[PDB]
Amino acid sequence: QRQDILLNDHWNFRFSHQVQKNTEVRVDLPHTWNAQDALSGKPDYKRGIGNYEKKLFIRSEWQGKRLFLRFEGVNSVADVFINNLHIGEHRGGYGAFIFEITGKVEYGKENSILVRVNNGEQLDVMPLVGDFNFYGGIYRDVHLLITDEVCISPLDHASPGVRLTQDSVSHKYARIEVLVEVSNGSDKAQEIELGICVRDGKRTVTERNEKFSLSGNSDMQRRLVCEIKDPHLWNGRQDPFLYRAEVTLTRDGHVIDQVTQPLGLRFYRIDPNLGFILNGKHLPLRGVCRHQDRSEIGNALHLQHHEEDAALMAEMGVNAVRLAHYPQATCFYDLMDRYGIIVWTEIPFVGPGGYMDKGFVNLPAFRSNGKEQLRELIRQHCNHPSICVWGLFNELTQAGDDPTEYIEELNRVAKQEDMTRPTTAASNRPATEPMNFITDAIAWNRYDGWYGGTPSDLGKWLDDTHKKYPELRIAVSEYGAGASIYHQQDSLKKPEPAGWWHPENWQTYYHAENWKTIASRPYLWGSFVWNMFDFGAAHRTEGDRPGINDKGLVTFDRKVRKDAFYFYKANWNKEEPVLYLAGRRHTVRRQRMQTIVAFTNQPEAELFVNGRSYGKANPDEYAVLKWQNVTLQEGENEIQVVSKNKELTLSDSFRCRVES
Amino acid sequence: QRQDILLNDHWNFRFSHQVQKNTEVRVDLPHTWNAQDALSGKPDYKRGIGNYEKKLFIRSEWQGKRLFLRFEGVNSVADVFINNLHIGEHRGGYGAFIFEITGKVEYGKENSILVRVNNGEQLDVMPLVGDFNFYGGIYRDVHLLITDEVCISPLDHASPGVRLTQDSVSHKYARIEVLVEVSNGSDKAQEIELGICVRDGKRTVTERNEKFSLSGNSDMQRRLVCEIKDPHLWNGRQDPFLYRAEVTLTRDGHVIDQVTQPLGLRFYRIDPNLGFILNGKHLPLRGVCRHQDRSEIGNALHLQHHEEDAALMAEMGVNAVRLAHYPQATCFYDLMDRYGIIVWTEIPFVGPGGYMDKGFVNLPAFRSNGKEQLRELIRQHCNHPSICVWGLFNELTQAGDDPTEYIEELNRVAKQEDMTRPTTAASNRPATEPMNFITDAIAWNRYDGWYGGTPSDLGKWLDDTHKKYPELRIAVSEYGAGASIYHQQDSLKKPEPAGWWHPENWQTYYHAENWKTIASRPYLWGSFVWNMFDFGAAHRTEGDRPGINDKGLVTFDRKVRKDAFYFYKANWNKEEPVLYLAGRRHTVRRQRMQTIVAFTNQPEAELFVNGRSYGKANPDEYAVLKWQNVTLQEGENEIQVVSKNKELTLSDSFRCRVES
Ligand SMILES: [Cl-]
Ligand SMILES: [Cl-]
Repeated sequence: QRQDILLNDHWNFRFSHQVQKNTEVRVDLPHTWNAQDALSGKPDYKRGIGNYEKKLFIRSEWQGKRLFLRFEGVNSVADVFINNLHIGEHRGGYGAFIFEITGKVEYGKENSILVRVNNGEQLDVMPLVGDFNFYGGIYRDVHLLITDEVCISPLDHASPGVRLTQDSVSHKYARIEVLVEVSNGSDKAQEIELGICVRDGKRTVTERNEKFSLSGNSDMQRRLVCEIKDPHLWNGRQDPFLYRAEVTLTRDGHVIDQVTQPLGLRFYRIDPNLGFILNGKHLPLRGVCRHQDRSEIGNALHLQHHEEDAALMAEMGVNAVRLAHYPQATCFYDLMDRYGIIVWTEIPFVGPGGYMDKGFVNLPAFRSNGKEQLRELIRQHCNHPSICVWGLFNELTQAGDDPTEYIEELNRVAKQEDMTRPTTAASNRPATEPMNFITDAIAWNRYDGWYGGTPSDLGKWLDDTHKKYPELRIAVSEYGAGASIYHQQDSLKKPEPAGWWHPENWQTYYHAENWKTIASRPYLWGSFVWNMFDFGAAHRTEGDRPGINDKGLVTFDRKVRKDAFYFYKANWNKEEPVLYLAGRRHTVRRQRMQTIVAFTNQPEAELFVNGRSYGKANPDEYAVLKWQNVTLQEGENEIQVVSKNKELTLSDSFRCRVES
Repeated sequence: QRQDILLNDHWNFRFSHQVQKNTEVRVDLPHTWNAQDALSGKPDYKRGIGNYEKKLFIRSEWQGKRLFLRFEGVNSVADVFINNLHIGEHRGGYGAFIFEITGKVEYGKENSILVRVNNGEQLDVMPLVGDFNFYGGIYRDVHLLITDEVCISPLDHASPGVRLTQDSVSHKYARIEVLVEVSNGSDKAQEIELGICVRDGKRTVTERNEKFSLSGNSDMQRRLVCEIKDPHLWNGRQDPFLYRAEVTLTRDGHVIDQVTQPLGLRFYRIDPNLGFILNGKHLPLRGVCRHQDRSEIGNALHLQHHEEDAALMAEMGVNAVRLAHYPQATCFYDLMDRYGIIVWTEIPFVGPGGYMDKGFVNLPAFRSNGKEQLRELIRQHCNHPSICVWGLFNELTQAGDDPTEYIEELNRVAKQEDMTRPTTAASNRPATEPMNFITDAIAWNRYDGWYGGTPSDLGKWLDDTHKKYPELRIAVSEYGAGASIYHQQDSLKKPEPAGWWHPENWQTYYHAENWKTIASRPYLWGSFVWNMFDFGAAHRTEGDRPGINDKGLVTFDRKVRKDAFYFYKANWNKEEPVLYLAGRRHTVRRQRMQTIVAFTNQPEAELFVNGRSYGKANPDEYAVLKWQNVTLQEGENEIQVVSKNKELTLSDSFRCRVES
């Protein structure tokens, strides 16, 4: 009944700095204008105003309906015009936002949609700093909504208008409360029927409907309640079961409007000594971090790109994700729902880390806008079963303008919006700083063995902190190491992090030792690898090219899994057979005697070097096969590893050459 | 006992516009400095001088041996220095070159190689213009060669020092004339023995040997003639058999130097009416072109990039390739040797096409340099069996400085170097121009149905040219149409080539019509798709991003095969099963009525639309399955095709949305 029309095709664009006429060029949404300058490594890429114009014919039959323009993302600040009259402004690059254009168009005519987008710097719109790209543009989809004059309202913070809250969840019973925004845009009072039907496919599981009166040009909220006995729980990747919940408005029979949403029922708690308990059973959060960009296109992502990023994490055995450092797309939360991957999602309250300036500036506009951004985050995505914590900052400092007061304010805003999920944060503060003690959970970013030290520093630090504050729920927000797939060398030696040489073997070593450190500590409720993918950061000058943070387990184009990916796949994915030699891309070696390493989830593998066996071996606790003192021969070599397990015979091999 | 040592590791690099004392950064060859600016679509990318400096310890134990630095490719003009003294210059960006440093180095001590590289514009070093990128730098490997003082010389145009000329080849008998460059670098005359041993695996097919004395500080060119009764012919992709031919130098019973080269025996001819005939059988040349670049790295390619490029053509059923527009890597020629893919390779005498300026400036240095580039091509790559024609130019114009005489000179030079291979060229000249009649075979670049006109124009023009000049050997050297994989619509509609809109469905239509035209004309000895892959051309402003020529059948990162790829693969690859729905990336459609099209090499296949069967169908002569008047649903559809040929059931499917 209700209509949702994609508006991405054929816009006109120009930069306000192109001040002459006839300078517009065709673009097609999604779109950023920084996919070339920023990705090329230019730190001063284009940050300012871009102008999108669309011609949209408003049909006559649409008069008497209600028309909305929903934007799923526009970085950073957007001003919307209909036939060149301002209708609204939205400040924030990552929440969806909406405007009703029912009273603003000429029915039966072409009309003009004009979106003036600014991604230039501000001190009053988070994020203010960050180790990533602030791609400017309409980089997510744009939709025309047409509904009945009486509808389930899409206007409240661009939420769906249906909000599904879970309490009393057990293996035996669950209670769901359903908050519905209903809007009467007619001049007449209406007697409507409101109904909720929760379904398993096409089988009704529960159902309640309600008749009530609503005056003209008025909206009110309705909160229905229903129950499910012996509910089918959403249980992570073991069984990511999903009800669909349909809320309908009815009038004289026949549906007049409909909204459907996912319902995944789960209970869980974060235990200071046991970690994360999902539906009564402990669950390691084997996590990675993910940014929303890609090679060549920046953050103008299409559906298939989200799907592919999800598939690669699923393949590696990921069961948790931190979506850094901002609200991300509905269809990615969808995929995490459907795969059973637990989600940490946060507002863009990002501090400087090792860089300059601040993530917090004590401006009324900044503080206020931040609260609206956190309110957008929760109201737009709270229905997703995969979301399990709400994150409030990444790497703020207490020096200069101190955000501790404001963070406490944000924490309270989160609880007003959602009591059912803990808050968390990603800190790089000494443990004594108050801001580590506000959120329900806390976590630190740690690079022991990359930005200085050795991996053993990590377990000591975490052990000490867990001892001094026994009630903290500690996790590793970030840990990782740079790696170019074209940087190879025989020996493990710690590269300079800020230089043009990130040899792949050190990333491998780093994650091996670090996962060992994490896996020995059950008090950590999760760990999150920085990062799943290389991602654009235009100011970086390191690795094999500028403009890239190269700590991904997979390359920026999603083409090449680095060695470390297969290390995590050996450990985390016990379903697909894995047998993978490390260092296949080290193809020109200077030593004759080497240490060979493979990763497997098989019980046993045997190494062969020019057909000459070097023995069977079993992986250690963390899936690592290792043969020291393997003599290669001058010139060409072939290195093959083989494993048999009943009918399952696996093989991996590569070639290489030794010079001197 | 000969030594070959890669020098790609850790060079110091700085531009000469960086004037200050410590501005050097680390690079690792292969290297270009235009990986970021040119591929970003900046038309004025850095064209000028950069400087590479390498410190090399010259072993004490190397005195008494000879030492060579061989560069496989430095774009454009190189100046090599040892210990900051000048030792030579090379003008040309695409041919190997070598410099002996035996007498320039201080033995037992650390020595410094400096390479000053210039890709700034010149009017006297082809190529002067071109629809592609002039990536500066040492973008190919650098080798230090260490040989006995008496050696098989690597000095003559950086050749291998062994030329295998096939002077008479048949199914019964083959004569091969071997020319070996020998050099006595010592100051005493020397009695050496020369050996050539032609092997099939470990088996000696023929051997030939001779003794002589050579004087000190002296070179001479030895010729040995070999026969092979009933030779095993390199027969393209049906049987790309390769003999190994190893050349040894011997002194007092011991081998002191060796160079091994590939030998594939074949005979062929180009018939004006019959096309290309390989070892007696007519072979249609199913061909594509290929530039030597790739996303993110530019032309600084590694071996795996070459290998993947070649696997992609092989998968598609390519059997011929035009390497445009310049001499390419030995590594890649070796792949075509092994795959059986016939190779057209050309010097970079490239004209302006639809752009400005000139391929040819009548300067004496331009002319002599061109002759040296053509000698480098033939002498370096002559041994590769896959190479079958030599190209002399691409889209020169007779207006202004007329190159026609100079082309006659070039043709003469080619024949001085190789009487076993015909010469060809790629013209955009009306057939009446004399420059179409110099080379033995000719070919035109035609874009009928992209740069104006319809595809059927192509056959009309071909047939007419064929009829007027019945002794010309005509091929189609380019034909193509751009496509973005992100640009989709419902109707076939000719886009504007220079505009920001290249819908994928036109390229599909274009190649299906032009293959039909080409496939019907046996007088075309070959046809070459422009292009196998999207490639860098900074000046370009079309498709979905600037700086890209998007006529590739496969995208610039080699991740996504466009629809047309599968059209060729269904026609050309008959060994792997193909069942491929066209249009899968057109996910949002505006019209419920559709024509569903699929490519297959299977006998028949059944279309299902939302489980509803639209009956079985058969491919056409060009492997196209088509179902007319297919009726889709509003909202989500699913489209699936199935083929069974027991024992083989194949399936392909995709999801789109209809939204009027
Ligand atoms: Cl801060
Ligand atoms: Cl010219």
